[PDB]
Amino acid sequence: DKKWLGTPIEEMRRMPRCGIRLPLLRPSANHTVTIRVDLLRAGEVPKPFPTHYKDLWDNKHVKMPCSEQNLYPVAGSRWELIQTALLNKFTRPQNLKDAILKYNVAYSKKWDFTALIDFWDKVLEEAEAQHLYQSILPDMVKIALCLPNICTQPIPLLAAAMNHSITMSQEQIASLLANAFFCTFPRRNAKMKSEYSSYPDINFNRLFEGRSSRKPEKLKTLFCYFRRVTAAAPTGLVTFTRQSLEDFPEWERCEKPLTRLHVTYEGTIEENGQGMLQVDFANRFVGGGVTSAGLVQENIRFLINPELIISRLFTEVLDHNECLIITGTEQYSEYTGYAETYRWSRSHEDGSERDDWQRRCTEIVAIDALHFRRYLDQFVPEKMRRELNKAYCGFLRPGVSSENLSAVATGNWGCGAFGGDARLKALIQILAAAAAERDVVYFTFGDSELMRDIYSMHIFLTERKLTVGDVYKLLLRYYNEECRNCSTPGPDIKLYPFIYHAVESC
Repeated sequence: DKKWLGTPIEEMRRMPRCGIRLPLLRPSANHTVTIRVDLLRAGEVPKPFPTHYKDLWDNKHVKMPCSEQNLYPVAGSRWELIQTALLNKFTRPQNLKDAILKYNVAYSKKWDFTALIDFWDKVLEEAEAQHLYQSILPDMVKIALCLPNICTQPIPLLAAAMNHSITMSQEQIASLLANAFFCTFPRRNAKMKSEYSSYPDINFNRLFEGRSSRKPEKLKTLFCYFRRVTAAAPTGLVTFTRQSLEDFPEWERCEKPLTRLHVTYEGTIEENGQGMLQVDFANRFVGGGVTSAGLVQENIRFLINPELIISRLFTEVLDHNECLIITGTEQYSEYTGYAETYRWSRSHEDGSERDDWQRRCTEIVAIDALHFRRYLDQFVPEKMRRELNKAYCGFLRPGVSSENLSAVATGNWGCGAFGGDARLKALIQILAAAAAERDVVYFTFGDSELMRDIYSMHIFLTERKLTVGDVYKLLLRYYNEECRNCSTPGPDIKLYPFIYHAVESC
């Protein structure tokens, strides 16, 4: 054999059709909106609000490159220097390197551009290089330099413990990402910062370093985006929401029953999870190595939907009780392979419907698992509860009734780069989803035996009417009986065999 098991996928809930009616979009104390809501119309470019640039340069907002406070000790205006640097014609990759370093002189002997030079000179055909330097690069300069007329409203930092949303236009995101490419964001570079030390990288300089054979594929993927958004302005909106919860379940006491499961070894979250809450297997610094050498699940998703990358501008490192929810990002590329075999394949025409706020009906949640370096570490109760609460915060929507919640589209979260056990993490996600009253659609990414094993456990537990609490207590017993007093790397028997025996024996 079977390709999928459990509840047919046609029976699972999907957006927009399962959705609450959206309230009117408006700015408020916990929702920043950077466009004119009164003028938002389908197929029209949104108008920035306010009409003229307003600057804040403080510890609660993004420091914009176009700020009059963005100065260089010669005090000269760094925005003026940026403009003079980028409005030269490029015909050779050294021209672009020298331009970026004019306003980054402190890094002129630290940043490496080898991958940019190789991409331009040694990967691209002559016609492709000419298209890059005659069309794509100068169009990117012009949208970057229009920043003060496009991003007129200060952008607040989504700082630790904030429950806050920012809704901005795709056009505004494109201007900001072109600045990131040209490495213009101030105060976001020094390795010995206090300021932004708790925020991810945003400037793209690590994309230009070294000789990995995957750098040209990352660059192709990004230039597909940049070519598209500079050739024709995108018309929709994107919302970024930080969610930080205070109250978590007492898991042992939870009387909720398990919800429905569809599990399959074919397909992916991004192709087969249309209208479902899509999980991003995050680093606590959202996007992880997307701007450097990373190229597994999250990093690939951030390349093919590049509007995700701008979350790194304003999103502080996630604490154990937090997630980031992004609604409306558009898919611009397709890919083949994975990690060391990843290739850009072609431009993607996103056919997702838009909602009443002109957002693509695509909802992604970044939740970072723990990175385990010893197998048995993950069965410690404190660490199981940490994973349960993280997944719960990712899945829960306070205020929303369960019949208006789509299924979760997820898979082997924390079980590749982060070293977790997929049979344990799958059960953890099933318990968290049950506590949030959502069904689960689980992609095992080619592993047919894991598909069979998750299905078998789920239907065993469901047919015996075990609650979330009953299951969580079984996990505590596995730790006590097989892990705590263990003094070899691996326990004597595996989680699922333990569970079947414990239940069938009683």
